[PDB]
Amino acid sequence: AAQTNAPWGLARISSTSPGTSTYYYDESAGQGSCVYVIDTGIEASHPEFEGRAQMVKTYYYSSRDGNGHGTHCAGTVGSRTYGVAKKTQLFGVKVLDDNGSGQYSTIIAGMDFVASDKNNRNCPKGVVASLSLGGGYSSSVNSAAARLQSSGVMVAVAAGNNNADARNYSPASEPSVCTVGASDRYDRRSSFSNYGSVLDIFGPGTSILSTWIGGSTRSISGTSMATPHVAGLAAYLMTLGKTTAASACRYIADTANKGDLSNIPFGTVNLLAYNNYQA
Ligand SMILES: [Ca+2]
Repeated sequence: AAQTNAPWGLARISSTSPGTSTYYYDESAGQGSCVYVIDTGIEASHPEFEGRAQMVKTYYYSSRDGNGHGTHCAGTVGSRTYGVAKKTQLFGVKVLDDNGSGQYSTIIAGMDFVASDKNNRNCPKGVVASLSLGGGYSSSVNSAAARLQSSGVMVAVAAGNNNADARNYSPASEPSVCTVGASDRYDRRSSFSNYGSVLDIFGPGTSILSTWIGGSTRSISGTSMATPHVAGLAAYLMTLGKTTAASACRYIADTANKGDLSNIPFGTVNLLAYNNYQA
């Protein structure tokens, strides 16, 4: 399949080189997989999700997204226009309030919820979670991310936007989940992106157009935008039978565009997520 005039990030993820604007992907499109977005929730009624999004959990007075952030991420994973996996099922877990904040304890409870809740969902092709959130190092938070992963969910988490070493951040510093840095459309590291030996991969994170609340769209930036590219790419590859939750991050790093990014600090990976689709 070919989506012309795609958002740049989508075109990039299916290209060996920057500067193109068509997104190419197998038409299976992540059908039969599931992605959890653990964030400020999802405006499920957005036309762009076409019935494939649902809220399954909130820790606050409402499950609606009063912020927009989680809706944006969700649209990058799986909306028809702005998403990588255009046919995946989307599950929203609201651990952050409408100011985009959440206590560590709620975030942890949210991760354990998904690790049980995937047993209540239909996802023959596999299960992914996109965690675009971040805070100072906590072994409790890391540990929660490690359980989510070990239960059989491909876990992808934002490196963080501090332009610093991600070792000091959770769940970014957890070794067993996929930590995701942000790149821009000229193949440079995003200026806010964290870096470090703990990163596994880079996705598109600067000027990323996707869904927003009130049924609209906007462009915004962050490792939180890059993360759903990788989360959607895993779901897509899993429905293709190419990989599993347990080895997805590894597979994505093996098949990445290598050595193509600029401003990558010595000792951080120079890997850019890539779907290897032969159209
Ligand atoms: Ca990691």
